[PDB]
This record gives sequence, C-alpha cells and structure tokens, in this order.
Amino acid sequence: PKPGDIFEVELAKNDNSLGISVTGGVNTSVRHGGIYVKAVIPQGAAESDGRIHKGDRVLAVNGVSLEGATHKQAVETLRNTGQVVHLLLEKGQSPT
Repeated sequence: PKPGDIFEVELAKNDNSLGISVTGGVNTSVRHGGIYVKAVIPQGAAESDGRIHKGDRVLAVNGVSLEGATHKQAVETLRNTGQVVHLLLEKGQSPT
C-alpha cells in the first residue's frame, strides 16, 4: 500500500500512435532525469486506451533506459518506438 511501484504501458505503436502531452524530464524539475507526462490528450491512441497517465515516470521505451535525460529526450523514445509501445514506467506521484 505505497507508491514507488513500477508499471509498463503496452500500447500498439503500429496502426495508431500516442496522444499524450509530455513535460518535465529535464534534470531539474524532476528527480534526476526521468520523464513526467503533463496529461493524457484526448486525441491519440494513448488517451483512448488510457495506458499512460499524468506525470507518468517513464524509465524505459522498448527497453531504452530513460534514467539520465530530459523531457524531449524521452519524447523521442516514447515516440521513436516503431512496432509496439512497450514502455516500462513507474507510478508517478503528485506535486505535493
């Protein structure tokens, strides 16, 4: 009954892309360099399926470690997937 737990989003990168507006990432606002989505945008396959979530701590994309990078860095990973969307993230906490 506590956060810190890790989870993965297995969306289908093929046939449909994502639809989330991501932010943070940069090694400043976040802990070190992990990404944190802003919200789930009601347009892409992400919001639809609802795999990703607000301020989601994405640490991997198809096996690509995100630890040590900015927002745009992950943005590239999440986006630059290809076949399937196998993103292993972490239960993101709230601001306060």
